[PDB]
Amino acid sequence: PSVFLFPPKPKDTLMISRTPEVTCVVVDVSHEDPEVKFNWYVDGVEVHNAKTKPREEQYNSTYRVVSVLTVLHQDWLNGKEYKCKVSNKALPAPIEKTISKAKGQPREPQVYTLPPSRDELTKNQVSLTCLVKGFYPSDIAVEWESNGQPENNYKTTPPVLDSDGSFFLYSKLTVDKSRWQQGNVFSCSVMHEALHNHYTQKSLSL
Amino acid sequence: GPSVFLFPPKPKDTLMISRTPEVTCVVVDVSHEDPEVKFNWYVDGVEVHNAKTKPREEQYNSTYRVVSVLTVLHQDWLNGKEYKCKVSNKALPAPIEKTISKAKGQPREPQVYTLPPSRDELTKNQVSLTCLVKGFYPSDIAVEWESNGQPENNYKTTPPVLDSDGSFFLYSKLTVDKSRWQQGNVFSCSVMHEALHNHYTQKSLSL
Ligand SMILES: *[C@@H]1O[C@H](CO[C@@H]2O[C@@H](C)[C@@H](O)[C@@H](O)[C@@H]2O)[C@@H](O[C@@H]2O[C@H](CO)[C@@H](O[C@@H]3O[C@H](CO[C@H]4O[C@H](CO)[C@@H](O)[C@H](O)[C@@H]4O[C@@H]4O[C@H](CO)[C@@H](O)[C@H](O)[C@H]4NC(C)=O)[C@@H](O)[C@H](O[C@H]4O[C@H](CO)[C@@H](O)[C@H](O)[C@@H]4O[C@@H]4O[C@H](CO)[C@@H](O)[C@H](O)[C@H]4NC(C)=O)[C@@H]3O)[C@H](O)[C@H]2NC(C)=O)[C@H](O)[C@H]1NC(C)=O
Ligand SMILES: *[C@@H]1O[C@H](CO)[C@@H](O[C@@H]2O[C@H](CO)[C@@H](O[C@@H]3O[C@H](CO[C@H]4O[C@H](CO)[C@@H](O)[C@H](O)[C@@H]4O[C@@H]4O[C@H](CO)[C@@H](O)[C@H](O)[C@H]4NC(C)=O)[C@@H](O)[C@H](O[C@H]4O[C@H](CO)[C@@H](O)[C@H](O)[C@@H]4O[C@@H]4O[C@H](CO)[C@@H](O)[C@H](O)[C@H]4NC(C)=O)[C@@H]3O)[C@H](O)[C@H]2NC(C)=O)[C@H](O)[C@H]1NC(C)=O
Repeated sequence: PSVFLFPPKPKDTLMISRTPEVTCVVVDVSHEDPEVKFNWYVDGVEVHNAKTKPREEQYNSTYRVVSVLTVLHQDWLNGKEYKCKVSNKALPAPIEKTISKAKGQPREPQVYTLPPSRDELTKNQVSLTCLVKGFYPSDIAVEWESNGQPENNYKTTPPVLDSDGSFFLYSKLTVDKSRWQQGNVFSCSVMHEALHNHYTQKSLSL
Repeated sequence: GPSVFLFPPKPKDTLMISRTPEVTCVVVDVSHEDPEVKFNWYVDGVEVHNAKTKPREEQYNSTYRVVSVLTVLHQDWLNGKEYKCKVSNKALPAPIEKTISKAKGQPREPQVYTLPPSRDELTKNQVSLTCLVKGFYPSDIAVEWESNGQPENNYKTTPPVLDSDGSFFLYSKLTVDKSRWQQGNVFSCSVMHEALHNHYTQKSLSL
C-alpha cells in the first residue's frame, strides 16, 4: 500500500459550528491482504476518535481505505501534530505519516476589490476581482455574495508565495454585465485565522 | 527499477522561432548491477534518431541518472505532435514508455485586462498592479511586466486556473513603490500565447 495524510479544510477550522478533520488515505490495498489497522496520536498522546469509511474498490483492482479523525479547532490552530500509524500484511513495517499546521506568526490578509477593466465592458459578462494579500499561513477561504445570497459563478487561484514570505491569491467572480451596470453590490468574503472573528468582507459596486 | 520523467518545452520556447524548444526524458534509479540505458524516441509513433543523450551520471545515492534531449520543431509542438520516450534497461520487466504533447483542444485567445490598485491600497508604501489574463487555451502561457523598456523585478503570477467554460485564467501582480505609481509611470503587462497574433500582446497601465 501507501499512506497519505491530509489536513482539514481551512474553513472548517475557523468556525466552531463546522467540524474540521484530518484524513488518512491508504491506497494500493490488495485483495490478498485487505486488513488495514489505523492508530492515531495527537502530540504522541493516543486518541481513540477516528472512523473508517466504507472502502472503494479502485479501478486498478486495489482498495482505497480512508480513516477520518475529528480535530479540535483550537488544537489544529495551535499547531498540534497528527500522526496516523497504518498496518497491513503486505507492509514490511507500519507506515507512519504526520501533519500539522504551517509554523510561524499568522499574518492578517489585506483584501482589495477591483472592478472590471474598461476594456472588459465591451463583453456580455465582466470580471469582479478580489485580491487577498499579505496572509500567513496559506490556509484561507474566499466566497462571494450579493444581497446576502451566495454568488457561485466564481473561481479562486491557489495561494501563491510572495516575495516577503506571505501569500496572496485572487478570486474572480463573473457576472452579467447588466447586473454590474445596474449598481448591484457584490461582496468578497475572506476567512483566515489572522482576521478578527476569522472573517472579513469587502464590497464592490459601480 | 528505474523511473522516467518526461519534461515539455517551456511555453516561450515553442512560441518564438529564435528559441530552441526541447523535450527532456530523464531516467533516475538506474542501478549499478544493470546500468545500460537505451532510449528510443517517437513523434506521432514514428521513430526519430536525432535526440542527444548524455552519458550516465552517478548520484550521491549510488544510482545513475541518464538524460536524453530531443529538439522539437515549434510548429510540430503547436500542431499537437506526440513525443514518446521509451527507456529500456535490463532491470525492467518491460521498457517504460512516456508520452507528452500540448494539451488537446482548440486554442483560445487570452483576453488581457489591466487593473489599477484599489483606492484602499493607496495608504500603503507599495501598491499592486494587476494583469488579468482569461479565456485562454491551452494553459501554456508566459506573462511579464516592464516599464520604460526594462523588466520589472518584483512580480508574481498565479498558476493557470481552469475556468467554468473550459478555458484558463490567471492573474499576475506587480508590486511597485506607491511614489512610482503616483508620478504616472506607465507599466505594461505582456503576454505570450499561441492564440495571440505574433504570439504576443501587451497592455499598459498608469495613473
Ligand atoms: C537518487 O538521487 C536522484 C537524483 O537526486 C539528486 O541527488 C540525490 C542524491 C539528492 O541529492 C537529491 O536532492 C538530488 O536532486 C533522485 O532523482 C529524483 O527522483 C525523483 C523521483 O523519486 C524525481 O521526482 C520527480 O520530480 C519531478 C520534477 O523534477 C524537476 O524539478 C526538480 C526540482 O523541483 C528537479 O530536481 C528535477 O531535476 C526536475 O527539474 C526539471 O528538469 C527538467 C528537465 O531537465 C527541466 O526541463 C525543468 O526546467 C526543470 N525544472 C525545475 C523546476 O528545475 C516531478 O515532476 C515529478 O512528479 C511527478 O511524478 C510523481 C510520481 O513520481 C507524482 O507524484 C507527481 O504528482 C508528479 O506526477 C505528475 O503530475 C502531473 C500532473 O500535474 C502529470 O502531468 C504527470 O504526468 C505526472 N507524472 C507521473 C510520472 O506520474 C517527481 O516528483 C526527481 O526529479 C529526481 N531528481 C532528479 C535531479 O532527476 C532519486 O529519487 C534518488 N533515488 C533514491 C532511491 O533515493
Ligand atoms: C489505483 O487507483 C488509485 C486512484 O486512482 C491510486 O491511488 C492514488 O495513489 C497515489 C499515489 O500513488 C496518490 O497520490 C498522492 O496524491 C496526493 C494528493 O491526493 C489528493 O488529491 C488527489 C487529486 O490530486 C485526489 O485524488 C486524492 O484523493 C487526494 O484528495 C484529497 O483527499 C482528501 C479527501 O479525504 C481531502 O481532504 C482533500 O481535499 C483532497 N484534495 C484534493 C485536491 O482533492 C499527493 O499529496 C501526493 O503527493 C505527494 O506524494 C508523492 C509521492 O507519492 C510525491 O511525488 C509528491 O511530490 C507529494 O509529495 C509530498 O509533498 C511534500 C512537499 O510538497 C513533501 O514534504 C512530502 O514529503 C511529499 N511526500 C512524499 C515525497 O512521499 C500523491 O501524489 C493518490 O492520492 C491516489 N488516489 C486516490 C483517489 O486516493 C493508485 O495508486 C492506483 N494504483 C496503481 C498501482 O496503479
